[PDB]
Amino acid sequence: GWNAYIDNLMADGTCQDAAIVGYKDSPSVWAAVPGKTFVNITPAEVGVLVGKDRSSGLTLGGQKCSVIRDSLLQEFSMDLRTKSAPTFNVTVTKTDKTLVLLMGKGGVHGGLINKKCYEMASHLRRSQ
Repeated sequence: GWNAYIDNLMADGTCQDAAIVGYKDSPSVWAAVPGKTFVNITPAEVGVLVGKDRSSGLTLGGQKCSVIRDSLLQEFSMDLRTKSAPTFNVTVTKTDKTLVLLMGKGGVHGGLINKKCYEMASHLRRSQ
């Protein structure tokens, strides 16, 4: 399920990819945008995102990214940029059970992507 939250995240047209991914015990994509990138996120990739090691970029659905700000286990958020060709702002926010991921279209503020991701995760915490 969880397609409602994807639809909402994608509705204003500023973003090109979004996903909800469970990370407890057996990580899995609960919902994502078909034919994009996040839908291909692997449990191993999730493992890196939530791993205790915050030193060692990373990949999301195979797509190489650069970590720009990491507070995921702290904001409970992470800001990234896709590694290039035009690059895109990506934000990952961590709820009690899920990772919420959001990728902006070219020329969209990383702050907007972060805000949209942050608030959605906040919304999701209210029912978890």
